[PDB]
Amino acid sequence: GVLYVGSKTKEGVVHGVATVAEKTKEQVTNVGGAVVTGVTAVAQKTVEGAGSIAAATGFVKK
Amino acid sequence: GVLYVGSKTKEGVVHGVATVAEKTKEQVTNVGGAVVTGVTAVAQKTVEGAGSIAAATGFVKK
Amino acid sequence: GVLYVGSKTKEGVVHGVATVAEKTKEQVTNVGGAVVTGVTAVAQKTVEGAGSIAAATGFVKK
Amino acid sequence: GVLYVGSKTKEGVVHGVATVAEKTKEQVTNVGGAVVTGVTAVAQKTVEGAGSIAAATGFVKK
Amino acid sequence: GVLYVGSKTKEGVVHGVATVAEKTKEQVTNVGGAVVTGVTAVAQKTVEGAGSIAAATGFVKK
Amino acid sequence: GVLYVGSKTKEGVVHGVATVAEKTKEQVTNVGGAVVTGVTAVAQKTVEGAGSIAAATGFVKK
Repeated sequence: GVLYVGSKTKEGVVHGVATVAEKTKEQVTNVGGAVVTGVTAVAQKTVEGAGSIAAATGFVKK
Repeated sequence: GVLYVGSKTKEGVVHGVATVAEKTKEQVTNVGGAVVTGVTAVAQKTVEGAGSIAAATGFVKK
Repeated sequence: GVLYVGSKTKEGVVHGVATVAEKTKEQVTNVGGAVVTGVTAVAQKTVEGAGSIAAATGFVKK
Repeated sequence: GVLYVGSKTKEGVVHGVATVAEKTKEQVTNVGGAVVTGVTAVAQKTVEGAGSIAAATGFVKK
Repeated sequence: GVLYVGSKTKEGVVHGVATVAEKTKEQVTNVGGAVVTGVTAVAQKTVEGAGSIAAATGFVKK
Repeated sequence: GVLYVGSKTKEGVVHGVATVAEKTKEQVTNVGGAVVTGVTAVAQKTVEGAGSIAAATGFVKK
């Protein structure tokens, strides 16, 4: 298996994750896991096996 | 298996994930997993096996 | 198996995921999984095996 | 002469003058004079006498 | 002469003059004169007499 | 002559003059004169007499 990623760019602008909140009561932000951000973003074999990547969030209010 | 990704761009702008909220009570944001963002984004074999990638979110309100 | 992705662009603008909410009570946002965003986005063999990629969301209100 | 302006508003949004141009050769913009913009805009006796308010524009191309 | 301006607002947003240009050769912008912008904009007796308010623009190209 | 301006606001946002230019050859911006910008903008007797307020702009290209 051969993976060749040849990139040739010029004046690139990248915004990976942008969250905006305003005038709320409860604000819970959960960003993570395998978030890859770049100008040449490569992600090979993120999970290889019985492993697990999770970004769960819990909210309990009685 | 050969994967060749030849990219040649100029003045590129990329916005991966953008969330906007305003005038709410409860605001829960959950971004993650295998979010790949770029100008040349490549993702090969994200899950190879019995593994799992999850971005679940729970909201319980009595 | 050979996968050749030859891209040649100029002045490209990409918006992957954009959510907007306003004047709500409960706002739950769940973005994730294998979200690939770019100018040359390639995704080969996202799930290879018995694995699973999930972006579930739960909302319980009594 | 009595001029009574009683205003009672809530969450107002006003856009006075908005010009958009794209992919032209010559772009001349001329905004002015007595341009009044607000949430409670009042304009009394703009010209009182022999005076003059002008927003002229000239374009000569041989 | 009595001019009463009673304003009572809440969460107001005002944009007076907004110009946008893109991909042109010549770009001349001329904003001025008696441009009044606010949340409670009042303009009384802008010109009182033989005076003059001008926002002229000239463009000569041979 | 009585001019009463009673303003009572809350969380106000004002943008007086906003110009945007991109990818041009010649860019001439001329903003001025009697540009009044505020949350409670009042302009009384801008020109009283034989005077003059000008915001002219000249562009000569042979």
